[PDB]
Amino acid sequence: SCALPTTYRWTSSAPLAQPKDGWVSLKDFTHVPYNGQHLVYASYHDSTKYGSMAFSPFKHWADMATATQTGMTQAAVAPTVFYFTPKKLWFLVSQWGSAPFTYRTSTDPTKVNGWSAPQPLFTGKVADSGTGPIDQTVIADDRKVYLFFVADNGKVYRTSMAIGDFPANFGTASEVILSDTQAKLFEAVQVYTVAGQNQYLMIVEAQGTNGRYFRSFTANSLDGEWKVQAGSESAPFAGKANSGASWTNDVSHGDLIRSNPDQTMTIDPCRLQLLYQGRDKNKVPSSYDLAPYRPGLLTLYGLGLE
Ligand SMILES: OC[C@@H]1O[C@H](O)[C@H](O)[C@H]1O
Ligand SMILES: [Ca+2]
Repeated sequence: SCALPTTYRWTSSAPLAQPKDGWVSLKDFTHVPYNGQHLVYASYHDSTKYGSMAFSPFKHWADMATATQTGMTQAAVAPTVFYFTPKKLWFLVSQWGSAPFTYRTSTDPTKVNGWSAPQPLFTGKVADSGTGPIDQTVIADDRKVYLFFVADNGKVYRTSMAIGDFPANFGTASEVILSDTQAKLFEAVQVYTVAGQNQYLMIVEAQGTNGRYFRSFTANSLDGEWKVQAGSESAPFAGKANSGASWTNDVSHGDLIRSNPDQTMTIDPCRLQLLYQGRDKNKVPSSYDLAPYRPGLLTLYGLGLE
């Protein structure tokens, strides 16, 4: 195995795709390996609203730029895709619409518009938030399925249910598991099982002075306490300080590359890669919702002598 490093260093791709005509951005990526291919769902923004989409399955990252971009006719903003092995079904979890978070199911997750009708997955609210719950992820161990989310408010939230109950509405309850400034625990929480390392990894997007960046935390169990791993802007999990990305100062909402598509959200720490959203650092400010986000890929450096 390969331990997660003390100090992260990455190289970056160029932007991996441009939005198709009529869209301004591609955002909030979720990726699974599927039949030897990359399967990516994402949010998009057009001139006026958010929606969701998938890319046609593609073998190589080089392929992403020409993959077909298909909008979902019932939006599934900020999606999470995985296979739930105890039901033999694929899940797509997302925000807004009929409930704060919803789930939908499929036997073939590549059917962009083939998912079941959305059902409530979470019906809670939280305090001191202008957005409410956003940016969920879902992850399980052998005992429970957990929902983690954020709220643009400096807090990370968690709820859970017994594994044998999933899927169902988690309900209204949630607990604060991490609390800091709004900037430090802002958006885009993700949680993973670290293969061969007997631990769990969380990343959370923060607003830095130089751009968006990710902060990492580790825990010994999904119901355990999270402790910071790489939390400063100058020595982050991933950010301008260590991304190797020349084109973007932001390293923002996406997904680590998972080694298998199931509910454990497993990553291979020997092949650590981040599918992120970035934006041209030289494009003058405009509204956030019109920001020209694009996919990018970070790949961790190999070990070296220095
Ligand atoms: O893309 C819509 C929202 O903005 C941010 O990318 C956030 O993470 C997501 O909820
Ligand atoms: Ca997400």
